[PDB]
Amino acid sequence: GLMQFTLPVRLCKEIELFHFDIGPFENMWPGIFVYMVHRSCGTSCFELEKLCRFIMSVKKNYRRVPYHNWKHAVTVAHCMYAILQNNHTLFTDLERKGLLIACLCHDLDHRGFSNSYLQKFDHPLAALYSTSTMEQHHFSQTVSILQLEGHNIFSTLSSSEYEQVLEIIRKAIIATDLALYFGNRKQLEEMYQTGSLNLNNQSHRDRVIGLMMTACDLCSVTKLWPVTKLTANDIYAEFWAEGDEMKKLGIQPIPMMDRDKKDEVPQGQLGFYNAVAIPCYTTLTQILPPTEPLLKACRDNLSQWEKVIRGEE
Ligand SMILES: CN1Cc2c([nH]c3c(Cl)ccc(O)c23)C1=O
Ligand SMILES: [Mg+2]
Ligand SMILES: [Zn+2]
Repeated sequence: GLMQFTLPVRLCKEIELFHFDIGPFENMWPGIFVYMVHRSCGTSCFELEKLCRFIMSVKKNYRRVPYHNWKHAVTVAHCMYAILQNNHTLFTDLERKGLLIACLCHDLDHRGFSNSYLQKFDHPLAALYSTSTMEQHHFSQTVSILQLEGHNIFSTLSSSEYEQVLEIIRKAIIATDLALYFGNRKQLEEMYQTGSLNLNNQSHRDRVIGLMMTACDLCSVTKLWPVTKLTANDIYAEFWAEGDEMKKLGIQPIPMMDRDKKDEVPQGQLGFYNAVAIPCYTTLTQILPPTEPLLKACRDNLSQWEKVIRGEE
């Protein structure tokens, strides 16, 4: 009960900032997640024995892929932690519990391939889940791990609170399907602008939590330029592997995914910042003003990609 996780001074201070990098020491990442749960939720939210067993089973079920790996899971959970801490009174006890777990689990058992590649391959998962293919798999994997003996971190919730938190986690993980982000944000934009946005309306909260999930999932674009630039290499390593597998199916990949067309990456990054990232953090900043630093950091990185294109780096 009286056992707190503490971090070294530099981490204890920087972990509170949106642009925190969790570092190259993998063995510190579980401790960083428990620290965030304890400050975001309470030291009582989870039995520490069960939480530690849950974390380590989640870690084991992430693969050794360049980007969609255990470091991504903890990075996305940290961004959610920073949003929740800067918006203290907007979220319920159940939501703070559910969303940190949702972020840690959101890419469980990812193979480094898009929903599109699974469908063109004719992967069994594409027959089981016709849309949000990987995301329905990630939620399925989450439920499987929660049902391992000694892994049910929610066991002390009432029956209805248990059902509520599993439903928060399901919607949160489905929302990480970028195909669903475009319509979700358009609707949030209209609701904000016509002044109909109402956070006591459950359908409205769902939408806002979905946008938070997109914002945390993309948070690699909100780091200091050296982190953003080095993470983009990991992202493109999966894209080019997927491109290679498209060529093996006799399909020319989009140029972004073709490792023979690396010169076109910086222009591809600009489209992504302008079509996805900037609009995502703009709507997020409008709805939750204290998340402005994510939008500012994203604009700074857009400007760094413009310099890469102009040949200034
Ligand atoms: C963090 N992110 C994810 C992502 C980046 N760039 C992308 C492009 Cl060009 C197309 C489709 C994507 O899902 C992405 C990136 O840096
Ligand atoms: Mg995903
Ligand atoms: Zn992700």
